[PDB]
Amino acid sequence: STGSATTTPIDSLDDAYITPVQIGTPAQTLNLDFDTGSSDLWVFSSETTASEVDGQTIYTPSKSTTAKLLSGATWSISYGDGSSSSGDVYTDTVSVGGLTVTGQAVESAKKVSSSFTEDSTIDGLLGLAFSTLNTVSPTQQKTFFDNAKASLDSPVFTADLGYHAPGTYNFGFIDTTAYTGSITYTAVSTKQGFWEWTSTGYAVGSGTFKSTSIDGIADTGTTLLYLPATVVSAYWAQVSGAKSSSSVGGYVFPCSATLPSFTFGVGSARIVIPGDYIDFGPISTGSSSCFGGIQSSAGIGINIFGDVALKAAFVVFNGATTPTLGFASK
Ligand SMILES: NCc1ccc(C(F)(F)F)cc1
Ligand SMILES: NCc1ccc(C(F)(F)F)cc1
Repeated sequence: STGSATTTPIDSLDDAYITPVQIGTPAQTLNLDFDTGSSDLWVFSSETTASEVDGQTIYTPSKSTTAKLLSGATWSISYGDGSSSSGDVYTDTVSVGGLTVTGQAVESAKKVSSSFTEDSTIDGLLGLAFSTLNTVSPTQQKTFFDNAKASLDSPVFTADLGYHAPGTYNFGFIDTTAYTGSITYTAVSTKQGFWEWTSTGYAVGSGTFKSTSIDGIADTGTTLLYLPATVVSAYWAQVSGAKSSSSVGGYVFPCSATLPSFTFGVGSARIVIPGDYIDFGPISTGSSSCFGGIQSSAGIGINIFGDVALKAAFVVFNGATTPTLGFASK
């Protein structure tokens, strides 16, 4: 079987992408943030503290004839940005673009951090990293992808995120009309539970390509591109007036500047991020200082190929027994 669903940016800056997901019987449709950097499927629900819900669509397990409470199970997650949520666990039927999994663990939020409350357009997250990172206790639960794997035509899913435009998540098949040229596959390490791979280098604008190994993770759940300080300094040095601002929390640049492209290596192939993808607009309304889409990973501890990088490519997440990542231009 296969599944295909349209994913849509939540705002004008592509800060995140939401994808409709059907949960329960009869279907309750929630718009979830597909996150290859985490492994929990959690949703706003009728159990969430009322003061922490502000416009989100909630999952109501008592109205689903297929929902079953997972006795004694709890979950608690903390994301790298400081966000967090926690609650109890149900099992229920979950469908993505025609692809149905029965008995999927649906984690019901009882408490969410402020960053989720203020994001009225995200009803929850659908984790697509490896199941070893799932936070359900005392019995760890499997991801949607892991549960669907055996029934998929091919054990893959693909991410085709749009620039200021809708895109597609496909499960079980590779749309050969969605990309140009060939797909270049590269090795994945699962030792940390992430889709972790090694980029072969980078170039700034039309500059020389620098061959250097950059270990990082492919994370649809992170907005920006987080790279080592040496790389990020080399990029912003080519932008007149750009500087690192401690008060803002990263590199900013004059909004009137034109940004150079950024190239990263995948084996012998090259993925080019257009300069416009790196512009994330004024730091505050009316400001002439703009926030950069490439930032340092020094404070994070890991390099993150977030949406800024992934939306420049067609990305294959190959969940075979030896997993690999595929990148193609589009
Ligand atoms: N998108 C989920 C996520 C959040 C944080 C991290 C970090 F920062 F710990 F690497 C990775 C993945
Ligand atoms: N990396 C996972 C993640 C995704 C979205 C959010 C936000 F923006 F909704 F708070 C936080 C953390």
